[PDB]
Amino acid sequence: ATKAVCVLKGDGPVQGIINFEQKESNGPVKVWGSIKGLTEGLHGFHVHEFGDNTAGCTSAGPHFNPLSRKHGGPKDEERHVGDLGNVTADKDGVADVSIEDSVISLSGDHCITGRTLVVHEKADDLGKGGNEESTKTGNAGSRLACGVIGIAQ
Amino acid sequence: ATKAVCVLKGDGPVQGIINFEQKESNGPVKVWGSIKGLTEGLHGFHVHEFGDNTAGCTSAGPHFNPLSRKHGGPKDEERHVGDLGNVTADKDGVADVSIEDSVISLSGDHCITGRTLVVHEKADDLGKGGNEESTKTGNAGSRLACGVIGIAQ
Ligand SMILES: CNC[C@H](O)c1ccc(O)c(O)c1
Ligand SMILES: CNC[C@H](O)c1ccc(O)c(O)c1
Ligand SMILES: [Cu+2]
Ligand SMILES: [Cu+2]
Ligand SMILES: [Zn+2]
Ligand SMILES: [Zn+2]
Repeated sequence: ATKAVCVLKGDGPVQGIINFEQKESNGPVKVWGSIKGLTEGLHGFHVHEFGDNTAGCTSAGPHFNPLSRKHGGPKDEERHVGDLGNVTADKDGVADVSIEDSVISLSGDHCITGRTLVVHEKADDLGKGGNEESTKTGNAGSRLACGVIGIAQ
Repeated sequence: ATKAVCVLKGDGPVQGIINFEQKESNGPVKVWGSIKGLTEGLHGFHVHEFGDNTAGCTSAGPHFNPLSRKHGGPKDEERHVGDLGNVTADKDGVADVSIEDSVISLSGDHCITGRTLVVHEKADDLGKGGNEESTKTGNAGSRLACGVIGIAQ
């Protein structure tokens, strides 16, 4: 298996730890961990193109989109590679993350390692919001915490 | 051609920002930037194996060493891929980083993206210190600041 990891931090209360594991080359990737400091409800959760945190999470650029598709949800055919949908925080402000995804990878052109994982202010509408921005960002709003995805032991 | 970036964080603050550029995949990598908050003198400067900062800089593991060599300086044949020598801080606590290196890469087996850059407490003796630990770490001591090396625009 191949593994990766991301420590999420920002300017406010949101912080988290996310692990990635890919059992076989080009296979599905398990994504799991925890994020705290969130408002209760859905928060957009995406891999953004650049692993650049120079000026904070803004430096990461748009959703990782090597195939030049429109924004969608993780279970849509029309999605960005980085479109991992939403995480859900409960009234503890904690999102317990447990995802399996078949489009991200830890190698090749779909590789997310060296890019930035971001948790957003608002829900991602998965491209179903009916304004222009829905099919670009999902209307998920600002970036609360982020980190560069790194190679893990 | 290809670019990467690393935000170093670390108490002091020891903080920095380091840029990487490789004009072609078969070619040297320019490494430049600034680190502040340092004590005057040499500080070991290495790429470590893992881009894991789960528990801080310790989680990054040993120097990146894909070829199973002993520790050295960047000019040596016998070196780790991650061996970038020392940065040298003045009384003002600032090290100006300007390195060109032909062993690290931003693509291929020696790719450093997704791994951790670390600035250390003490000087790296470049493998010439005479104890055993010179041949593993250069006796550069603890990890003052680190960050995961990410893909840049
Ligand atoms: C921590 N164990 C992860 C598990 O081996 C696993 C589950 C689903 C996957 O798609 C995968 O690649 C790996
Ligand atoms: C980028 N993700 C590829 C996916 O996990 C995948 C693996 C094998 C296949 O045959 C396939 O059609 C898709
Ligand atoms: Cu996002
Ligand atoms: Cu080091
Ligand atoms: Zn998207
Ligand atoms: Zn070394």
